[PDB]
Amino acid sequence: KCGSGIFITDNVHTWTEQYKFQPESPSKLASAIQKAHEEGICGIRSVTRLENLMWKQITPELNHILTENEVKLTIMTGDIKGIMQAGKRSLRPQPTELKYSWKELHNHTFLIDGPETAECPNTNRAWNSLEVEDYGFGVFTTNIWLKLKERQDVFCDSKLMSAAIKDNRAVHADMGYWIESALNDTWKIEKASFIEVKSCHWPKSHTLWSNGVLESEMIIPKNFAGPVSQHNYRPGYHTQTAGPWHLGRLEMDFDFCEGTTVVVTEDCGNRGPSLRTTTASGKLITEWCCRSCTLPPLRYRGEDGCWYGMEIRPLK
Amino acid sequence: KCGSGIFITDNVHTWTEQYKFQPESPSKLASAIQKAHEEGICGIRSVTRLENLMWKQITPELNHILTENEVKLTIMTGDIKGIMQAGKRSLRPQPTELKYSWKELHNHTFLIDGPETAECPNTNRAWNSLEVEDYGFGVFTTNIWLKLKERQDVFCDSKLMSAAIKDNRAVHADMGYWIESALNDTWKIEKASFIEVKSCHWPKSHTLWSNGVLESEMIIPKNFAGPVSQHNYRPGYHTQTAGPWHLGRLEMDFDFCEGTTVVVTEDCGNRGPSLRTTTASGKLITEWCCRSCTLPPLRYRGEDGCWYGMEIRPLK
Amino acid sequence: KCGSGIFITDNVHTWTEQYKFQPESPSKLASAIQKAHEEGICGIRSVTRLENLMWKQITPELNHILTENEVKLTIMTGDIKGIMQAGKRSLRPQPTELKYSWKELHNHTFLIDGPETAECPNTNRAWNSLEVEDYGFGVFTTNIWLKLKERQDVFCDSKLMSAAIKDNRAVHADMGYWIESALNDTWKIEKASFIEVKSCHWPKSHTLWSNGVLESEMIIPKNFAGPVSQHNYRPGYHTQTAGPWHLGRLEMDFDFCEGTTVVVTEDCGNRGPSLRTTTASGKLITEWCCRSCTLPPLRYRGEDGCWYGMEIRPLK
Amino acid sequence: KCGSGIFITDNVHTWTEQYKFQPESPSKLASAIQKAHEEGICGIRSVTRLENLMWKQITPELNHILTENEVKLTIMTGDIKGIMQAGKRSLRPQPTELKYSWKELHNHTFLIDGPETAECPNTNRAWNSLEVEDYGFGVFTTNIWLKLKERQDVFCDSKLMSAAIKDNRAVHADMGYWIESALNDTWKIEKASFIEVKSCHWPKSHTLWSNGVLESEMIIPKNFAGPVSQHNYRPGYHTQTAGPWHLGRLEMDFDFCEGTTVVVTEDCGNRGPSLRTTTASGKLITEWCCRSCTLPPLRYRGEDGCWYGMEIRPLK
Repeated sequence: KCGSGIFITDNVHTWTEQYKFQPESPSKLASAIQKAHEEGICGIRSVTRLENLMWKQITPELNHILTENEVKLTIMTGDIKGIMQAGKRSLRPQPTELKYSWKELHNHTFLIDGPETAECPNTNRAWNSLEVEDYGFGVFTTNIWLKLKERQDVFCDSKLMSAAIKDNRAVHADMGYWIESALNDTWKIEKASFIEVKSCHWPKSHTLWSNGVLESEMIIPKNFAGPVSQHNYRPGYHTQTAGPWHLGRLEMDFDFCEGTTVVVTEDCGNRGPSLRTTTASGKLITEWCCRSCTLPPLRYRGEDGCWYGMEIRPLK
Repeated sequence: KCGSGIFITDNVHTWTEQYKFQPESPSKLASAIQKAHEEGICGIRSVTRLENLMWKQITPELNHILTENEVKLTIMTGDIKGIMQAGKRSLRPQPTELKYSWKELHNHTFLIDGPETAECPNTNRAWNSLEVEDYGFGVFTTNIWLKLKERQDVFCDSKLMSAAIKDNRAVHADMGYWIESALNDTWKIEKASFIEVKSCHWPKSHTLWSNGVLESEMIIPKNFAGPVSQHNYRPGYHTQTAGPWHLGRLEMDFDFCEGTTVVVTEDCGNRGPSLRTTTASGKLITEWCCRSCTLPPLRYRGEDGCWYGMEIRPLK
Repeated sequence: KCGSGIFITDNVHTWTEQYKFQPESPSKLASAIQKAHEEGICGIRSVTRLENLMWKQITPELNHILTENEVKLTIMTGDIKGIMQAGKRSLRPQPTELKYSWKELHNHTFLIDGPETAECPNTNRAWNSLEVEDYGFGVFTTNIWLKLKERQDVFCDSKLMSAAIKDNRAVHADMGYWIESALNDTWKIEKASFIEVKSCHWPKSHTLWSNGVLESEMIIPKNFAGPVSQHNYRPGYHTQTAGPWHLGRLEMDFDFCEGTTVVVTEDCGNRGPSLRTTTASGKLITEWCCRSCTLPPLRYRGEDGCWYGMEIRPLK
Repeated sequence: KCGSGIFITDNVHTWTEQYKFQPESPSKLASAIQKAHEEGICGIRSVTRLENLMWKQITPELNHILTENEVKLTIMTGDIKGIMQAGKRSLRPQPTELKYSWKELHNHTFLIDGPETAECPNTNRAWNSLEVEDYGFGVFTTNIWLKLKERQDVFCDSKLMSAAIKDNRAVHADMGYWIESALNDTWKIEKASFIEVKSCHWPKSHTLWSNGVLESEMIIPKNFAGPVSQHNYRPGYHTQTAGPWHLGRLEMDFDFCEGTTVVVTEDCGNRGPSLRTTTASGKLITEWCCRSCTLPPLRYRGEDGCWYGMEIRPLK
């Protein structure tokens, strides 16, 4: 009989850990580092948080398994501090290697993601090189996956992504971002969950209404993977370039923060970098104004106090 | 604790019946027809199949409940024959009415959807007037719903619609259309299920990659609600303007029809209207050629035999 | 990484049509009838509604394709009228056949489902013989499926079934039955959807709390596939043996029917067969009493008016 | 229109963290401990892992906020080491309290879950006292929840549970347990995921086929929350009472561990406590026998090497 048919559900993959990358075995990757090191590369800064974990998970192996190939170097991991900036280089295969598939530290230093930007510039660090392909299938081990990007690219991973819309709401999904929008009378952004900030450009292939979108009228800037959509719009708002992105995990919501309220005026100044966490004396500013805002204003919530959108400045 | 969170599944609403529209009670609707009839309107042709059913489900009521308001007219329903064309008019509130909320046929004739295009032109028939709003909630009775469109519009319903994508496939969903696309190496259309053909324009708010889309490089023409997307692309193809849309229920697939095969050549002519159901003698044409096609070609499947895309013509 | 994992959703398969059974091709089935006819079998009465449709869908073929095997007989289908009773016989393979896989009506009559119980007794009709196995996979055509039951059995089909529970509610699912229960303070039945009534016994392998269940304390009797569960319990209630099961499609709900109310008393009589659709004069009985009931009482809703549970009788 | 309807999906809640219990505010709970302490109670050992985390998450508050009520004591948290045994007492409200809703350590010791069984016996520790009710709704903060159990009970929490079955497989779900069974020809257990081991009895309200189940023919013993079901059966097997439950996180699978194979014989001895992780010399035993087993045998997998079921013993 018939029958159309119809299926598919999405998504069930928020805040998971994750992630490893062996396989792909460090054989090809380590040989790439050796051939990259002689090319003058110095550091690696990850494009995703789990990528930084995968380096940290496998780094002691490359500390010695690379030395098993009579080549000497040292690699040390670091920590995560938002924003997770972008490197200006990448490494490519080069699939030829001379080593054994499963068969330190006096030499020069090859950096790994760490708060040491003053040591080596981002212009001398590879970025967004290794990524799925292949897949995440199928026993939660990925996968064998994490193939090398043949072509230099700025877009994020195209595999672990999602976007959907059903009659009241549209969401954009990846490992970290959970931008969500709703429809009261006009489609507009409602809430979003941020757990990191990646500088990779959001890919058009997983957006909605990607027509006539103004880069200056967004909510989340494109440079921090802001989806090109009308769902990134909101009346009386503009891009949050100077927002508190340096914080690690964030939250998007239209509301009033605790003990504070905002009055719509016109004497209030123009946009400016966010504030309110915290006052030097530990106090707060109960007064708040915004010129072209729209109540409820944008509050910033995370592993900290409160911040407000750049349209919101204190009266005094 | 936290918590993101994450939910939502879609979709579960293919080939359902459906559909009624009372409530909204025929009180306001019937009074609108009475005020529309004195405005020179003659016919109604539905924008969706279920709308035609709703007329057929409620038509005997307006045959007499309208006469209870000392106004006389006659309305007769018809049948469905693809394509379900579009009327060039609409009716609008006008919310003032003088009748009773629940408290023929000698006069002039007000037409209803039926195969009688030679009687009254489509330019004298209302179209795409009544639609949800409000909703479908919540006991499968809609809803109270089916409010009047204040503004004349060409886009289809924005409520009962859906679209999604998850790491391998993207689909566009409504009551009837089930356009689906996949990713082997480049994103392209794979299959689609057609059960009617509505002339309402597909709205951009539920599409994907709606940038740089060429109206001449689609698969499904925009005039028959072809989503503006790269997922409507396919290499070596163009728009199916002259396809066998007159058939009621269709099927999109890249394959070879039974007992036939296609050889890629260059002497084969250019595109032309589809064929192969059936030969005047009941035979078939085993030979097939296409100039700029790409195997497997486009076959048309439905409540009939086989048809091929316009790029596919017989050698002889 | 890890990873548990976790998936599965259920269900999306209510009120679907469905259903065909070719394949399995009528080759083996028809030969079985021919060998069954010489065994003295006379009638066929389906165990599911869709089975009756499958007979009706394929019956003209066996009217003549059986005659192609130089054996003559006649078969006529009928209609569906609740309840869909059970036959006391069945047909079994016997896989040997002498005919062609795809290569009337003067002789005796082999009855099929029809309101002709006075003609041939149910004790001379086969029942619950053909069923899935194999499956419903995978293009909505089943399947090839509908294999013969090697062993005589009374339980319903074990393939197309479902049951689940998640923190507030438990449901039992098949093609037609949608028994549902909830938890306010003690687990109890809340609502159920009936679209047919099959006499096959509900299988224990898809129930819940199948311990210490009293056959006299159910809501839906076992003989009409009442799941053996505590979720079939309700305080102050018993089995609905004499309910209005003769109606085709039903509805289970705890509420008051329109224009009527029930007062809890003790002078009211004991249980008795249901009523209230309709009064001989077309009226209703606004007064209602029940001895050991519990408000809200059980109302019967369907393609008819209202009926009440046997615990509910009029005061006069 | 109609409409049945049909919905519900399950589950999406594996390996989450979780969990906090404020609210309910420690006001009532702390006063309960103070009144419990004068009743001779000594320690607390949690029934779930997240409960132990909840104690660890809130313990410093009760270290001092209890002292704010001019009563002095000390509470020290510990660690988790399987199995998470059961205490023989509980604490009950007693809702009367004299303190302030949000307005150490010289005194006696009130113990908390930790590897100190030699200090205070489990017979002098409360267990399975606090649990949801109320709910987990609705911002991932629960909830306000964690109400006191009015009645002493041995069953686990009834709220955060799940069980389902759909045409090929049945699963039992809670925070940690993911017992799963399938159907090849007879229903039998296939795989299960264990991340803790709780001594609370599995509740019958969320099982399947809870009839005629023999406590000696299960796979997972009832004392460690083994669902009473036929899905806990397996031919040629019995209960895993003496299994390696002392390990924290486990895995159920029918397979052969790496580098080892099992031969079915009869000279092999009877059942015995599991082994094979590891040999005193770090070796393995490639030879394996089992009297009444059935290939593939039961392997134990987790944060360790391999173990085999009690039916499997070495030949030598």
